[PDB]
Amino acid sequence: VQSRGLDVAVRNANDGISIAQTAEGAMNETTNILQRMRDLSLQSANGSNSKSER
Amino acid sequence: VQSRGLDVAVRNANDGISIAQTAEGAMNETTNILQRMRDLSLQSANGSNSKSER
Repeated sequence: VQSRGLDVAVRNANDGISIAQTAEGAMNETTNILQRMRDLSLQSANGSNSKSER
Repeated sequence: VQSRGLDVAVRNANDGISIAQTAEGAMNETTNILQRMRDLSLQSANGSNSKSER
């Protein structure tokens, strides 16, 4: 019983890794988008840009 | 009388071991079925599973 249990337990833990790894991957794109948004924001602050550019 | 009786007694005990042996064999499948139920249950507990899976 203990062994057969550890086997299903291993699979269950593997699913744990899958859910988390899927999320980390998505949050990678999230981080990238935010960084780009930051760049555009600093570009906007420059007094040179006119209202149309902002 | 004693000898003839002991023969009948031996037959009785053999048939007694028969009833017991049959029973033990059946309860063996019981243990196997219960063990699989445990595996399925621990598999359900894993948070990854969704209502459909459970």
